[PDB]
Amino acid sequence: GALSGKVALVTGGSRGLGRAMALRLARDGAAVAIVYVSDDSSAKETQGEIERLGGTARSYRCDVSDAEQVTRCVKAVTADLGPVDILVNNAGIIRDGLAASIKDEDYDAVMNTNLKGAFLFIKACYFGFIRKRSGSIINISSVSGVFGSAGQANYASAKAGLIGLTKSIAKELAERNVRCNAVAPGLIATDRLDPVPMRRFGRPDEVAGLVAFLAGDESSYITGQVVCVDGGMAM
Amino acid sequence: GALSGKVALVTGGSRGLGRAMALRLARDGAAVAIVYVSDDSSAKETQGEIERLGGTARSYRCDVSDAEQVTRCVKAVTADLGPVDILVNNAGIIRDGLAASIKDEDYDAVMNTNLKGAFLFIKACYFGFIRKRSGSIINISSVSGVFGSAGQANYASAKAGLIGLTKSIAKELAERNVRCNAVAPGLIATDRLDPVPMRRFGRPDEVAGLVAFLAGDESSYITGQVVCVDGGMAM
Amino acid sequence: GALSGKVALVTGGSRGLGRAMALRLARDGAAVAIVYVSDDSSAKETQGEIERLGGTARSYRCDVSDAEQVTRCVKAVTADLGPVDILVNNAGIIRDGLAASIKDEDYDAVMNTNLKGAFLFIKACYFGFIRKRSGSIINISSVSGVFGSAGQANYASAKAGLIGLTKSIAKELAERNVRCNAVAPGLIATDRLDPVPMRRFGRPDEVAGLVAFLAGDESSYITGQVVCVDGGMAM
Amino acid sequence: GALSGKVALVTGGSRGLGRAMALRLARDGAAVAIVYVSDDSSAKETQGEIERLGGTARSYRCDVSDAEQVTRCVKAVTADLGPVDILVNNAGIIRDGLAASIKDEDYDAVMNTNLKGAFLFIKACYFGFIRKRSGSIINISSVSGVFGSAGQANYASAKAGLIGLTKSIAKELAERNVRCNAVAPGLIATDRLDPVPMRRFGRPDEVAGLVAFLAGDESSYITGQVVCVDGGMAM
Repeated sequence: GALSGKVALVTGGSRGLGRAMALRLARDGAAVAIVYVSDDSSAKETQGEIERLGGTARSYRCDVSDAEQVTRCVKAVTADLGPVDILVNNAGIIRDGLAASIKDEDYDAVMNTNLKGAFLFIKACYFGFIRKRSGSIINISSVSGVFGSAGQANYASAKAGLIGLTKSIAKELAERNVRCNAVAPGLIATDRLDPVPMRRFGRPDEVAGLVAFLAGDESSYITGQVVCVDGGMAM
Repeated sequence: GALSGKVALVTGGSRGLGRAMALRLARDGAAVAIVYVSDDSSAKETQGEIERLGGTARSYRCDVSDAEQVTRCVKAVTADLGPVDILVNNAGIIRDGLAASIKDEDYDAVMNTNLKGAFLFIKACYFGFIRKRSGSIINISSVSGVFGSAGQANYASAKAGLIGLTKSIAKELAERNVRCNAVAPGLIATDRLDPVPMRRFGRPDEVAGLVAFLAGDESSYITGQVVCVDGGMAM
Repeated sequence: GALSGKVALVTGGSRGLGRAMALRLARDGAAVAIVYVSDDSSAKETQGEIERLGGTARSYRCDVSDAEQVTRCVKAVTADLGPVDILVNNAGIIRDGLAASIKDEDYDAVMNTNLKGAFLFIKACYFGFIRKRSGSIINISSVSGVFGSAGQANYASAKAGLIGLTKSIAKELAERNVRCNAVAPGLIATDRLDPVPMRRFGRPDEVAGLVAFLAGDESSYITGQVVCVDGGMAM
Repeated sequence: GALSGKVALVTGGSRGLGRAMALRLARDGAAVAIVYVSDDSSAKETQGEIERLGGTARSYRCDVSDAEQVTRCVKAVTADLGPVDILVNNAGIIRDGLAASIKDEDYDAVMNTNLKGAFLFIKACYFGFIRKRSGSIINISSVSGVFGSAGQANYASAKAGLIGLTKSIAKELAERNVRCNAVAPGLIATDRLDPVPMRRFGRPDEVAGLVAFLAGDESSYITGQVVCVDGGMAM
């Protein structure tokens, strides 16, 4: 009871980090829309989880890369739970490999799911955010999006591009009191620690904590920021 | 009741931002030690405030620049409320002017109150933090410490130096599960908005929110970070 | 006579910044390949310029977005002038507008010309660079790619993504002594200054200077960096 | 013959990195003033070196920490070689140790030699720079000043503070066409490589290259920047 029945849309909330985010957001009192590729099993399992502990949630199988199968999905969300106050872009495909083994298949998959998706969902929710004078957009940006990483040029470019998006949107909506920030997780279980000063993996609910903080009113004057959750990895 | 009766030490908690921090930390259920230069009136007024709404607090007039009048103050705190889990370095003097009008008086005042103080308090609390395997150190770093500012070379250098301290400590204590992070407030009332995208000043309790988040268990995997609260100013 | 007859490939060297880069690189004694969309007039005018003052140069009309019409172009370059030592990615389309007026046409044009192109050219030159133990890749990254910009979410995302690419490649090739860096120009004539501390536009040959430095042996231990040429704009 | 007989002042140019800088600056055709603690032997050896290969140079034993024994030194320089166009702050003491073993002796030595010195020399040269409408100030900022380092909290704070100084001065002098930038060297021989992607130490003349570039007219639109020379270490 800290989100006050607001509506959160978590793309790629199917599983893992997104699942922790959806669970957390719901437990703070927000109706969560779970958008996914996706296996429907994990998604309705996530919703069943949110409901089991008394939270409001819905699921939406959507292609985040389609220019607006997204819009269909978004005003479906708006119809079902109401206008979006919180948008979490977590949809993303990983396809590693040296920049010379990288392929258009890999490249465009990664780029469309990790970067384009955010563009299209932000496009969909943009006039609502503005007409409301409130809003918190949270993009998932990888620590490899902050300082790069070998053999992940395609994923890392997508995540860095996501950070650029975050900044530009934040500047774009700042005067209409709509915030946009980025989250840069490091090494996270679940499914090496040398450059990680804390010498341990992170848990998803630790990332979920940061998403929840960025989504609430405690971060009302924070916008355009890139916050790592990496155990100090990319400090 | 979210700090669980832990102990927070807020240097420069006399007034303004520090006061909002002390108030906030206390309201989340932490015994707060208010360390100040300082006018005692505002400090015991802050404590009287914390107490009035049922919080635990003490005041300590200390010179943050003395090499260890600080230590006296710190184990006074430890004697009175207990070992420190949360350390907030907010002590700081501002003395503006073009780098050629800057004076040793100004320079050393700013540098000792804004930078040295943090060094000495971190020195004091350092073995406690380590022996406990827990800890959250929050340094106040100005947005002018992030991208500089004209006519504030002396203050800005102090704040940037504070960010360097933050990083080095975070690396230094990471394996013993002690976090260290920096907060970079922008334009904050109370006592021009063109480079501020949100086109408004910030309120102190908005900065206090970020300090509280960085102090709790929601930021347990965050360390070595520099988070602005500037309305997007230094994004 | 400071490039020693090495071979530089400048995509988008048709005109403007790219033209200044090609001219400069040539004047330091490098055979320059001018790759462009492009109007052929400006390109062969650029080559005619390089030749007029005694430099070696060739032109290549290529689609930087085609997955490898690029490769055809690149081993054309290799056939004509020799293996590439210096790669400058300057190809880029600008299509501004609020993130809700942004269109797939705009979006994919910007993203493919500004980001994908770099991927494909780096792909093409990658084994040459490695087999040689030398190499300097210079990506053009905008200052709007560093801190974002309103109404340029699509361009800014592309440029930030370019910075992520730069980092990942630098890490990827570092051990084989191949450098990769990014250049972030600010406001540049030729064809407002408030956030620009120097209170003036930049000239293209000033950016060209930085490209030339990053291309030579004076920057042999510099890699993975993002250097602004913005009059302090994004400091 | 690329500095055109301008005057460069290199504090801590006694030895090592500073020596490479003084040598390099001189070879590009600049009269170099070698300011040092210092052993006079190495300094006049450096000058003897510059002279041996036909360069103009002078030496000045000065306490960079004295508030203005510095000024005496600076208008000595001005008397001997002429007004300063280039200022390189390289004076610095290193005294490592965990933040709890750090001592006022250590702390103030490091802070005064690494940070205060820059303040005082910039103070001395500031009206000359302004009256001339030209100028390049180069501060040496360590890579540990960029992302911190364990057991070097005191040195790292000094170097980060140096970066803050750089920014503030750059903003402060930008309109009078005086540039200020920072150099962040990584692991440099002469007198472990895991976080260094290039898997090798750097040579001093590689850092000297960057200083020379930042000192000339090739970087005329670059100001307020922090450029690493670390083999990608702090990318």
